[PDB]
Amino acid sequence: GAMIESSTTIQVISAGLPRTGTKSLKNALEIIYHKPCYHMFEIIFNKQSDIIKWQNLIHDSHMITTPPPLTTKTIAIYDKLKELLDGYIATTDLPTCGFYKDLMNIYPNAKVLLTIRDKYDWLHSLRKVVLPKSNDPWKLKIEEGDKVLGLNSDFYKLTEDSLKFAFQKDDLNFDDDQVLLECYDEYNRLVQETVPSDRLLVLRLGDGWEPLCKFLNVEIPNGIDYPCVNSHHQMTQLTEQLIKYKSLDAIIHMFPDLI
Ligand SMILES: Nc1ncnc2c1ncn2[C@@H]1O[C@H](COP(=O)(O)O)[C@@H](OP(=O)(O)O)[C@H]1O
Ligand SMILES: O=[N+]([O-])c1cc(N[C@@H]2CCN(Cc3c[nH]c4ccccc34)C2)ccc1CO
Repeated sequence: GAMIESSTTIQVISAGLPRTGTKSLKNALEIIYHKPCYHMFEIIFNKQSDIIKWQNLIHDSHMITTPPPLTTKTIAIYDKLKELLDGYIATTDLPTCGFYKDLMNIYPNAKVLLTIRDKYDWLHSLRKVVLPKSNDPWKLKIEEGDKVLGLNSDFYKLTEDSLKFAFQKDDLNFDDDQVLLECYDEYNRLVQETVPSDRLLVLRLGDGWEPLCKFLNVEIPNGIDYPCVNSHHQMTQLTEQLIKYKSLDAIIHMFPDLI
């Protein structure tokens, strides 16, 4: 196809939860659009200064009134969210995914994605990487690797609070598998009931380029396979190598495309 000059604004809002292929999707959107896509890894590796900004936004989010019409308080919150996303062409992952409805209002010309997978595979992946049970010995290893990356209690608070915001819960028993599974199913159901279907594409892991590129009116990138990164096995290796070498820069060359 012809090359056209794309606007550097949010063009794709992905509502999928962590551990549903968000990093591969992030990489895929950056291959298509040649501009950055938001993701929790953007915060971890490029923009830890954003942690407090996302925390402030979640803290004030209860004041949003779903538009239309637009209230004064909502505009103030939307302005901060637009500021956080300046320079990006898409959003994925926590902490953005719980804001998908508000992002749809801020960027009316953006298309919406929902990545989904088997709920038990999701939970298993979540427990290995993002939300290990309190008494899981592996939690201590993740925390040791987190410290190497400069991630402290404020990051943990953002993870918890942005998950609670996505699930619309005032509090959450993070150690209760049944609660998480029910929140997952309810979240994915609500996305599909909220987003007009002409504006939504549901992607399952393994769908690859074709449905995505058709939805976005772009050509399939020539000779580039659809990304497959961020398996829990690979994250486990990253945690162990962070613990072994005690720096990211000692090992980053060992983790292409993930970092
Ligand atoms: N192209 C692809 N095909 C199949 N699974 C994929 C994939 N890209 C990512 N995944 C899976 O999506 C999960 C990562 O999602 P996220 O990037 O949102 O954290 C991992 O699951 P597992 O941990 O079960 O391996 C990863 O293996
Ligand atoms: O938030 N996400 O969705 C998320 C978190 C992380 N990385 C972090 C690794 C360490 N954190 C796990 C953890 C260890 N102790 C805790 C105590 C309380 C709460 C959590 C923890 C999460 C990586 C990716 C993602 C999405 O891409």
